[PDB]
Amino acid sequence: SRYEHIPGPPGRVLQDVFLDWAKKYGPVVRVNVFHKTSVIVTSPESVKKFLMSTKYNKDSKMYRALQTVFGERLFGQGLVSECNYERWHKQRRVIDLAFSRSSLVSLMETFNEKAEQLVEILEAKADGQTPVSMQDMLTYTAMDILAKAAFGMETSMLLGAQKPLSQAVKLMLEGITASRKRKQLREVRESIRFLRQVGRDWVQRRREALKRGEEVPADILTQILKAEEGAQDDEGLLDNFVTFFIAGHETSANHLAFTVMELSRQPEIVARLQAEVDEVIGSKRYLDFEDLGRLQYLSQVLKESLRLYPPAWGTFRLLEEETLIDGVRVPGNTPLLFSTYVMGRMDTYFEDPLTFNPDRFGPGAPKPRFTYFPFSLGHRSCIGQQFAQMEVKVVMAKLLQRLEFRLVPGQRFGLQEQATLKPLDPVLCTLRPRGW
Ligand code: HEM
Ligand SMILES: O=C(c1cccnc1-c1ccncc1)N1CCC(O)(Cc2ccccc2)CC1
Repeated sequence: SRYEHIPGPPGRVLQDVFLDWAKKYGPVVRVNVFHKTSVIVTSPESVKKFLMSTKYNKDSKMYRALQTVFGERLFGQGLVSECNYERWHKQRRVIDLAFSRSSLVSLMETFNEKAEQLVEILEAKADGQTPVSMQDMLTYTAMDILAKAAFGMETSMLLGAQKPLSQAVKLMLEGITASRKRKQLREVRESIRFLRQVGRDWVQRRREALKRGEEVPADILTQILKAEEGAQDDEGLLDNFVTFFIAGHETSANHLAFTVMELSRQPEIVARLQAEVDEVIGSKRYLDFEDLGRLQYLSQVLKESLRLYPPAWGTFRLLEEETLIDGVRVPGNTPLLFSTYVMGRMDTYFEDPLTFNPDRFGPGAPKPRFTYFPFSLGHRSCIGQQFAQMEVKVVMAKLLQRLEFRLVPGQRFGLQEQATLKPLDPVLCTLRPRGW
């Protein structure tokens, strides 16, 4: 009854219900998420106010679902789910060093190598008949890239290795959203314990390598270890291991899958993308850093994919004191939900919101002002945004260079929600090599 005055109700996901409600009830709406009343805020004025300030911090009660799942510590107090500013700021600044310009440029080989491996696997299946799950294939590529890039490990999922790990990740992701029977609880808990134990194993290996005096290239793991340099235990270290292990591939994978799915019904845009890749990189097997900037139309297409299909759909901030938010009195101690998914699909912010038009992001176009934030905004924006943007460009360019994709009829364009948003179907495609 402290929220009853707030406007709201008395392959389709919860985020679409939020969209319906935002359109019907306005820019500040009372909802239910994780059994706590929150308020969904969809004006750009409020996006700017709350996301662009260090006065407003993440709401720990909303992130509890990431911290622990059915009594098993998952993301814990790692970089995403830490809600105390000062503890967050300490780890952010140390881990930042692994995402410097020069750190990222040195990852171009890993990106090219895994992309080339994926494409060679796909080319062998390109008979215009064999159904290929592009969701699965892109997920394996994202994982292999992340494992190598962040941790110096070879998962070899593209070779069919690590099935138990891919199961662990899948069951864990389902559990996050499920917590919003007996056998599900057992499977979820064991999967989370498995992921942390992988963490312990890889950490010990890294420590052993350093002890024996072997070469260890400075990576995300190096800075994560640095962030914990005199902690009383390894729990903080394991929290970040799991956080980056998951966050570092899941959404890149989803983003790739959504893009391939959408592009399957956009032959004109595909022909333009094929033409750009042919002109910028020709037959080069390897994309250089400077080539990435020249794939301008591809950049625009990936931005438009994220407008309609943001895998990371939202973020929460704690409103501490009663505040007037677009003409609505919102009580203190209230979680505010900001959703780039909802805003992206509102005709108030985007003309013909359901039309896929890369020209929205053209060099002369008016830039969206606080209506588009697939990597969020402000101090809690995605640390891996540029890592992600580079990796998906490399993967997309290499697919476009070499293969034609047709979505198998019956495959749907609808969404599912498992912490993140992702294609409902496995994006089954048949493939042909480019050039007949
Ligand atoms: C297209 C791919 C990606 C998308 C769409 C994305 C999106 C986001 C969003 C929306 C947030 C804010 C989360 C929140 O407020 O709760 C975030 C934060 C974060 N992301 Fe990503 N991300 C992507 C890729 C990555 C990658 C590749 C990494 C690591 C290699 C990563 C690691 C993180 C971390 C550690 C945070 C917390 C940052 C902080 O609070 O300081 N993400 N990301
Ligand atoms: O922490 C994650 C995450 C969860 C699972 C896999 N990956 C990532 C992730 C990938 C890339 N960058 C950051 C993080 N996300 C993505 C989910 C939401 O945006 C909202 C959300 C908040 C609370 C509970 C569920 C959902 C939040 C932040």
